[PDB]
Amino acid sequence: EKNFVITDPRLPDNPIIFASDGFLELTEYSREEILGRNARFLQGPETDQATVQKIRDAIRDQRETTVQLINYTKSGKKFWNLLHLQPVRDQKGELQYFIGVQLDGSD
Ligand SMILES: Cc1cc2nc3c(=O)[nH]c(=O)nc-3n(C[C@H](O)[C@H](O)[C@H](O)COP(=O)(O)O)c2cc1C
Repeated sequence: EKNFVITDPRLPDNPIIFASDGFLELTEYSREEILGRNARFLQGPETDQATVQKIRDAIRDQRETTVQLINYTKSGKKFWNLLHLQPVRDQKGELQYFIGVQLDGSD
């Protein structure tokens, strides 16, 4: 899809190591602003904490998940993020990355 990030869970706090141009357009950030940061900076006042906890659980267990949650652009504008997370493993079965795809959400 057009909007995604790749994170490296083998580095402290699972930082974004790549952000697609679509993601940067969606969120209003630049590469320099967000590479090396955990994606949680997108959350804000109206983000449902139970949903965030369930994302944490999915990441802990390194499984695919799809959730919808409120995120914020750099200028503070809310959007509904239909987030799909996909673990990426090497040939030996070891986790290498997560891919997170931001789709158009609702509600
Ligand atoms: C590849 C990937 C992409 C993510 N994308 C988003 C995102 O777009 N929006 C968001 O609110 N959280 C996103 N997250 C989730 C946060 O990085 C974090 O896992 C979540 O806030 C739960 O962890 P925490 O309780 O430490 O914050 C993403 C996580 C991964 C691994």
